[PDB]
Amino acid sequence: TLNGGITDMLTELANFEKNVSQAIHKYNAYRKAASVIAKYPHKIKSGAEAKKLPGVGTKIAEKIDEFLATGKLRKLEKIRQDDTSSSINFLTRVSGIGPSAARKFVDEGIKTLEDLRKNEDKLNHHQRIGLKYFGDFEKRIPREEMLQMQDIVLNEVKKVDSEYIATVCGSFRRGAESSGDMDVLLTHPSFTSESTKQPKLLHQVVEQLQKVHFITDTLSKGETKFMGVCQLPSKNDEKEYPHRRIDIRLIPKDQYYCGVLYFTGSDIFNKNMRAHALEKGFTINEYTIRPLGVTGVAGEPLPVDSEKDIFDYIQWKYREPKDRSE
DNA sequence: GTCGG
DNA sequence: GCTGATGCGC
DNA sequence: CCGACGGCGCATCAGC
Ligand SMILES: Nc1ccn([C@H]2C[C@H](O)[C@@H](COP(=O)(O)OP(=O)(O)OP(=O)(O)O)O2)c(=O)n1
Ligand SMILES: Nc1ccn([C@H]2C[C@H](O)[C@@H](COP(=O)(O)OP(=O)(O)OP(=O)(O)O)O2)c(=O)n1
Ligand SMILES: [Ca+2]
Ligand SMILES: [Ca+2]
Ligand SMILES: [Cl-]
Ligand SMILES: [Cl-]
Ligand SMILES: [Cl-]
Ligand code: NA
Ligand code: NA
Ligand code: NA
Ligand code: NA
Ligand code: NA
Ligand code: NA
Ligand code: NA
Repeated sequence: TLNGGITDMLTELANFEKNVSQAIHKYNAYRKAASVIAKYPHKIKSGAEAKKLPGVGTKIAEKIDEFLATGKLRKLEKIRQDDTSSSINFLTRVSGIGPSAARKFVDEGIKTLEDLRKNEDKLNHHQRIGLKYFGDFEKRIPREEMLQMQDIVLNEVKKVDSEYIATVCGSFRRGAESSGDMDVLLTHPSFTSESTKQPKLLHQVVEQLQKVHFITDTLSKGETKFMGVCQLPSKNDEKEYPHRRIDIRLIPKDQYYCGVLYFTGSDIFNKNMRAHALEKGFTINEYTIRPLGVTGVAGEPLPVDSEKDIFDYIQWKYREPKDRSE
């Protein structure tokens, strides 16, 4: 891609700051700069040119100049050659191991897949599952399989109650040729912002997907969010499909449009849209868009009956889901 | 790390 | 138990 | 030690 060298560098720095430095705002600064650079329609030829872009400052511009002159960044050379940093960064790739747990593990001499396997008594249930499917969760899901997964999920939900509507969101809804995992937005008319007229609405669906052996493991589960593992059925004599991560989110039916906007992403698109909302005097979450008062306190929810309405409130031109990718 | 009050 | 902070995650 | 930065679900832990 255009400016791929630079956006790769900034992404690597982003991940180091989050995972090793435990500096989430530096992580976000790097992600923002990488994002604005990725959409820039010219080849960047200096740090100064890049510095004109919002989110690129003095330090990123200096790194861009080094990268453009030399094809590398000395800072990143050093990080890659640091065994500890590399191990910490590696461990965070396991589902359930974050920057804090990774550092603790590495501090105790645990720094490889083999070490985790020999020390499973030190891992919680989530981490054990993350470890068990480590290779599988590293793989992406071809759209072809995402379609079969969709077919399975929508068929089973219908069986439970025809009044449920399930919508596959994330990268899939943005039209990606492959996805990292499956995200299902769920609504039912019994659950709205005014009342929860039936109990166990999410549970019912999870239970049915477990009954048909689609959902194979549970990482976390509450009244509105499920996080687990699933697998397509495979044929005789053939290699199994990898196990896949699945997220299911039950959203109030009357807040569908804020919900689907959130769950379609991308993550950086959402943060950027919410940032723009804030400078326009609104706050957006997965439920509502609200105006801000003088105290910074949000007011009552604004009327919404399309994704576009949310864009209209903040004076953004509508972006189709496919144009919300990085 | 960047931006803005 | 609670509230609030922290750590995991979307 | 200029301080915000997007916003929140679920799980766990500290200090009641
Ligand atoms: N920090 C984040 C992470 C995610 N999301 C939202 C937007 C994402 O699109 C959606 C699903 O999250 P995923 O991590 O599954 O991301 P994607 O589906 O976008 O990408 P992938 O193809 O890696 O699954 O949740 C968000 O608002 N903020
Ligand atoms: N854009 C900036 C830059 C710095 N600061 C912070 C950091 C400083 O410690 C503090 C006040 O610093 P000074 O008292 O030095 O500010 P002055 O305006 O007096 O600096 P100068 O003497 O250069 O005019 O404000 C800030 O809020 N916004
Ligand atoms: Ca996804
Ligand atoms: Ca997901
Ligand atoms: Cl930070
Ligand atoms: Cl767990
Ligand atoms: Cl709300
Ligand atoms: Na800039
Ligand atoms: Na992880
Ligand atoms: Na179908
Ligand atoms: Na199996
Ligand atoms: Na409208
Ligand atoms: Na409109
Ligand atoms: Na949190």
